[PDB]
Amino acid sequence: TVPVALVTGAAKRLGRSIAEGLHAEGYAVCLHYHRSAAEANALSATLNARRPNSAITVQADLSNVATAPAPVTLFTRCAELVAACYTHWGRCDVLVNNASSFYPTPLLRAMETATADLFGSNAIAPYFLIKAFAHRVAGTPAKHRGTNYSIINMVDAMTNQPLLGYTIYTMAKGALEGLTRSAALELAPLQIRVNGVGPGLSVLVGHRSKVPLYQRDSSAAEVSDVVIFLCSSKAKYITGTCVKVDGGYSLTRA
Amino acid sequence: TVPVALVTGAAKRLGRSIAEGLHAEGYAVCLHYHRSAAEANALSATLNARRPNSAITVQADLSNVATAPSAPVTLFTRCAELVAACYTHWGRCDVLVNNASSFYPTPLLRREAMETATADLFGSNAIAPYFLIKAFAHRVAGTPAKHRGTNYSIINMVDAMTNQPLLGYTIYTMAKGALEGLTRSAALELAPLQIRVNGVGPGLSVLVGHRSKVPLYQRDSSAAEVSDVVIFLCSSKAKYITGTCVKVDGGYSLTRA
Amino acid sequence: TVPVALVTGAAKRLGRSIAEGLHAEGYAVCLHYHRSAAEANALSATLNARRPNSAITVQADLSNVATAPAPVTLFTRCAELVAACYTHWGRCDVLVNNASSFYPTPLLRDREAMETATADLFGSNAIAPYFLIKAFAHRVAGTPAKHRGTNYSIINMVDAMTNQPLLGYTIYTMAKGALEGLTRSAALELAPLQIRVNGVGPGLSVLVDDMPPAVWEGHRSKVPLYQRDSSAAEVSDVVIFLCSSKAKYITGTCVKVDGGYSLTRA
Amino acid sequence: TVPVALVTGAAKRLGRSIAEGLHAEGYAVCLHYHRSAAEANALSATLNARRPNSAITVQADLSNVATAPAPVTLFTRCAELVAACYTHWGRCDVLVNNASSFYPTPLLRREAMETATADLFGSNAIAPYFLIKAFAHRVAGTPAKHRGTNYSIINMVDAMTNQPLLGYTIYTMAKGALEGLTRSAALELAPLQIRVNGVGPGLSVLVDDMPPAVWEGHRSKVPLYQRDSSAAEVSDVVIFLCSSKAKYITGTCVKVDGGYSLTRA
Ligand SMILES: NC(=O)C1=CN([C@@H]2O[C@H](COP(=O)(O)OP(=O)(O)OC[C@H]3O[C@@H](n4cnc5c(N)ncnc54)[C@H](OP(=O)(O)O)[C@@H]3O)[C@@H](O)[C@H]2O)C=CC1
Ligand SMILES: NC(=O)C1=CN([C@@H]2O[C@H](COP(=O)(O)OP(=O)(O)OC[C@H]3O[C@@H](n4cnc5c(N)ncnc54)[C@H](OP(=O)(O)O)[C@@H]3O)[C@@H](O)[C@H]2O)C=CC1
Ligand SMILES: NC(=O)C1=CN([C@@H]2O[C@H](COP(=O)(O)OP(=O)(O)OC[C@H]3O[C@@H](n4cnc5c(N)ncnc54)[C@H](OP(=O)(O)O)[C@@H]3O)[C@@H](O)[C@H]2O)C=CC1
Ligand SMILES: NC(=O)C1=CN([C@@H]2O[C@H](COP(=O)(O)OP(=O)(O)OC[C@H]3O[C@@H](n4cnc5c(N)ncnc54)[C@H](OP(=O)(O)O)[C@@H]3O)[C@@H](O)[C@H]2O)C=CC1
Ligand SMILES: O=C1C[C@H](c2ccc(O)c(O)c2)Oc2ccc(O)cc21
Ligand SMILES: O=C1C[C@H](c2ccc(O)c(O)c2)Oc2ccc(O)cc21
Ligand SMILES: O=C1C[C@H](c2ccc(O)c(O)c2)Oc2ccc(O)cc21
Ligand SMILES: O=C1C[C@H](c2ccc(O)c(O)c2)Oc2ccc(O)cc21
Repeated sequence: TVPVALVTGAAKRLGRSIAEGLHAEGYAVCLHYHRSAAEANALSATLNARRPNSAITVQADLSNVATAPAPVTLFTRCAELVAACYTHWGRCDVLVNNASSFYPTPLLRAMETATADLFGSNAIAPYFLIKAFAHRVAGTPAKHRGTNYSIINMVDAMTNQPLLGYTIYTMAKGALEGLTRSAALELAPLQIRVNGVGPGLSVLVGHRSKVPLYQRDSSAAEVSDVVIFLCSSKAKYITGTCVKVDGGYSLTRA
Repeated sequence: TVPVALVTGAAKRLGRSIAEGLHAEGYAVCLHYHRSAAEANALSATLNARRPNSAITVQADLSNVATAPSAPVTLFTRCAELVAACYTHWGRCDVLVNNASSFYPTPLLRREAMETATADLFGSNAIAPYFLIKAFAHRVAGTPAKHRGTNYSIINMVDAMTNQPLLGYTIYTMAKGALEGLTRSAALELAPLQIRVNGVGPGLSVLVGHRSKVPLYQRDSSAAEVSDVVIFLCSSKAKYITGTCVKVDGGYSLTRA
Repeated sequence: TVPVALVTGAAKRLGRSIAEGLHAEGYAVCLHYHRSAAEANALSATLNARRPNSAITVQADLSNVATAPAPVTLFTRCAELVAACYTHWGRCDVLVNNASSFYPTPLLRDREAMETATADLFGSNAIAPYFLIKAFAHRVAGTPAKHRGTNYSIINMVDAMTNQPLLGYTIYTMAKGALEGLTRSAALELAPLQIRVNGVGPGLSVLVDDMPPAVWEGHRSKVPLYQRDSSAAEVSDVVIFLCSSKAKYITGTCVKVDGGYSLTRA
Repeated sequence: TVPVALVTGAAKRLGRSIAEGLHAEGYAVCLHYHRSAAEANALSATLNARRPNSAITVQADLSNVATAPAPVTLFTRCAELVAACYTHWGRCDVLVNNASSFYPTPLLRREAMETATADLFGSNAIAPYFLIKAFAHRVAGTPAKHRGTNYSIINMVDAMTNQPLLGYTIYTMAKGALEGLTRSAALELAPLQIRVNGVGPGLSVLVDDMPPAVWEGHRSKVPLYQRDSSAAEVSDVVIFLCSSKAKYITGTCVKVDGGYSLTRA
């Protein structure tokens, strides 16, 4: 029988690679997107042409704001993301919190949008998603649960060496790290594993020559393959961990 | 000549110990409070009686919500206003201690309650500290270099034990994680203005069971056992220290179940 | 043509499981052992049965002491372990530093004990891996570039729980700390040769039941995920993954395999 | 009556400043040295002039080798360093493991080999272990009514060893070991109220023997102050962790690095 993965920010780049890698392992994939509707749908078309009934796409803004229909809260929109898996395939085995906004929030020379957007997508939405994922599992009768529940948070290998001017983003990745550890401890009784993967420089649009390994940013596969392994039954003893995929970049000093 | 400290959640417990310790070094202290008006004002009375015009108190809800006034007033404005209060009253703000921290369960395993918890926990512990630091920094940057103080220090109160999370406290644990990130990012970016940014993480302090589990002394800390560390990190002897965290937990993070 | 793995302490438990997992991927394996000669030979028969000439065994004390021949240093014993791979199969692609001694060295209450403990605990957990990495790297550097393999990888078996020290095990915990510094230092310095160096740190894995059963049950019950120790495979599969081409951007890291044990507090 | 501090590598640089700082708080100081006899002796002269019988000097090689006789072990040499405090003043309250060897051991290219491992691992990790063990033994053997009331051990570790200096593998491993000792000793020695902490400099009193451009180069990399630290900028932190105000702190490391560890290449 066929497991289901929910992948946020799945339309392009690492999220796409993650969805493709999970698809190749036999997963049906729910492809979340925000603005990249055409890329999400083209992705879904490729994958459904490969195996019918193996991809859907769902839209949501994961910023921490109310949207239009009572206003719709982020919590609700997160619970509905997970509900789309259960509605279409009756299960949700893997969650990958990949979607992320990333832009400067300088301390030294509006703010309310940056805060909602950078914290929502990077931290608050992952928490609501993990909470909805777990409620669904706890509400499944023990005999009917899957046997390999796995949540991956995409964190950042370099946030201990902060990028100058990216405070809110760096704070939100730090919160997402605390989510990995607290969610791994609390959800262990349900056998839901929760882990982090931290890219260094991946698929850049010249820090890249500073990467000790190969002196380049990584490909998308070089990160997504790690995510796929941590979701595999071979990784069943791994929880509350964080795997850097950074080519040694976090080893460098100015 | 007299430096000024702003201490959030200053009315009781570690915040009061911190404001007392800074006061003892000669600081004037702005005592921020939320609901503890009576406790804050009693503290300010004591300090003012000891040294006239050495304490004020200022009220603010550091939850990430709008509050009642034109338009409603955002967290950002209330945070700027706290820093402004020190500049208004005393012409300076040398030290900021981000101590205010709302703490209660947010279980993942079983909502008006969760919008509230998110705003309150993610606010007091992480978002308000960010806007406070930004307002602190704006001020210094806007002060002519010749008139700047010589010892700017920001202290974030974090948690020695959040790498070993307390079961059921996810949002609070996330918010302390964000606050650790703020310490390292602000330390790097504010270094050109010589503004130092460090963390102090208590383990168990002034508990109101696990106390027996602390390797050193088998008890929680007193308030001064934490606040003395804060005061050291704000002293000129600590001027090469930035971007770092000091645990004050009597070895509790060393323990495994 | 067939890649080669050296696995120290490979006779039993996790080192055996590592050697088997690498053999299953198609590596030829040099199984190092110290006193478990019968177990190493047994395992070597099994692998050589699945696939002829794909396992050998080599004996070495990896304690930081000179042995009987002029006297033989630890360094020389480590260079010879790596040489054995090259002599027999013309290459060494993978090194797994797994061999480890582990016993109490209390700070609080014969100096023979104290002496030999330091040499044995540091040698096997830290100094031999240093020399082994040095020898592995000198060989790769000494290979004409055209003839180099395309996936060199060193795994160092660390401990997920050494930041929460086991009471009474100071020297062991210090040695594991040196071994984490070796991972980071060797990763940085060997990056130009495309040699990845990563850590795997098992928490409670194949716990020997050699005390009252309440103590074995009590230990296991503390692990958040499954309330048990791991199987050997649950660790060795991570080792295998990190040596595979799909891990080729991963270096200088440490993967904990601990069921969330390091998330706990007393 | 007067508390006693044992400082290793006390003769120059940070160890000298730690010794002076502790002395300035009223400590008697046992000044350990290996080659810098003239410096150690001058320091003891200064401290003894300031306060009679407040300093002594003791010489020991802290490399993990046996020395000139039956050979003397690094273990015995460390117990005797502790015993000198007890023989002269009857106590030892503070131990600062400051002595340190630091030089390349490249992975990529005879008695230079074996001597490097012994010297780098000895000074930075194994001698700190035997010193802590001796220090602990002496406290456990003291009747509780005669115990000091503020025992503190400080290990000098390195803020930057997680971003390893290229070519310095043995050194970086030795400091990793010493961080392990901080955490395991703090756990084990907590029942005797002996606190065990680390202080990690980044770039402190950077030595002058390179071209000025290269010296200014290194310094300019530190976010805070674009300079290396003074010796007192590190030693003040050491002294604060030894003070009774720090009595709830154990098993922790304090970085004194001007934010150098927050950088990336
Ligand atoms: N690539 C790199 O070098 C690094 C990546 N990372 C982390 O790895 C993960 C993936 O990286 P990468 O593939 O580069 O990610 P991208 O920066 O390409 O962003 C991923 C997706 O996030 C979605 N997203 C952004 N904001 C929101 C929002 N408010 N609501 C909903 N979705 C949103 C976007 O979806 P849409 O396009 O549909 O609008 C976007 O495609 C991220 O979590 C990132 O933080 C960390 C360090 C370095
Ligand atoms: N005590 C301990 O053992 C531990 C403490 N810590 C940290 O140390 C610091 C001090 O601890 P402790 O003294 O026990 O702190 P408290 O738990 O007593 O909290 C301090 C003050 O924070 C203020 N506060 C709470 N919510 C808000 C809000 N929404 N807006 C404004 N202010 C608010 C309250 O002010 P008022 O009373 O005026 O409403 C409260 O008095 C905190 O940052 C805490 O997280 C970390 C781990 C353990
Ligand atoms: N199992 C666990 O719970 C944990 C394991 N680890 C680490 O994982 C690795 C594997 O664990 P595990 O399988 O339990 O290991 P073991 O304790 O079973 O020991 C591994 C092997 O190391 C070899 N060894 C010991 N001392 C020496 C020496 N002086 N010279 C050469 N070889 C030596 C022994 O070989 P021989 O039998 O041939 O003498 C032994 O079989 C080790 O590095 C360990 O420290 C870390 C934390 C927990
Ligand atoms: N300065 C810096 O920027 C940094 C310093 N540190 C750490 O801080 C501490 C103090 O630093 P610093 O003042 O620079 O230290 P030094 O490099 O100046 O060394 C201090 C003393 O160690 C002694 N020593 C060296 N080898 C041996 C040995 N085999 N046995 C006995 N003693 C020995 C020497 O004593 P003698 O002269 O008497 O021979 C030397 O003066 C050290 O632990 C260092 O590792 C860490 C990172 C950066
Ligand atoms: O593509 C990037 C590079 C960008 C980056 C660029 C340069 C760096 O040195 C560095 O650490 C990170 O990091 C990201 C963080 C979030 C995200 O969604 C995308 C990226
Ligand atoms: O008083 C406490 C104890 C409480 C606590 C209690 C028990 C623990 O094991 C632990 O880690 C933490 O932590 C706090 C966190 C924030 C705060 O504002 C107050 C406290
Ligand atoms: O087999 C074990 C379990 C043992 C162990 C692991 C975790 C514990 O809490 C504990 O009490 C004991 O740790 C080891 C360390 C090194 C080693 O080579 C083997 C082991
Ligand atoms: O003097 C130094 C500076 C030196 C140093 C520190 C930071 C650097 O970037 C660098 O290149 C060199 O580190 C040391 C380590 C041990 C020691 O005993 C002394 C020193």
